[PDB]
Amino acid sequence: HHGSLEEKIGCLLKFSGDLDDQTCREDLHILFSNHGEIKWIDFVRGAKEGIILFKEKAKEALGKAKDANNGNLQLRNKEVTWEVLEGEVEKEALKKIIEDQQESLNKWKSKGR
Repeated sequence: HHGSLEEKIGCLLKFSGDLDDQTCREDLHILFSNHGEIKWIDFVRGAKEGIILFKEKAKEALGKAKDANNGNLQLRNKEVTWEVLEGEVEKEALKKIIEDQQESLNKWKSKGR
């Protein structure tokens, strides 16, 4: 056989711990470059952590960059540690991340299509 079809996607990772309030996503998103760039970050006001899906794979850039040292990646290089959730928990956040960005971008047309 030699073939994998189990179907297990997970391009979103989350981090929790010391979180900053002024830092910006542009600064941390650039740090994950050269090893998985960030595609989007969803943080809830008053939350204790945050999730970030990458353009190539959060589990890849997060577990790869998270592994670069101890195995837990910190956010902003000294703030929150991120770890990929499970198929059930990783997906629950993946869907919420889409609904959050869909409302942040908004659409102006009403023409149809």
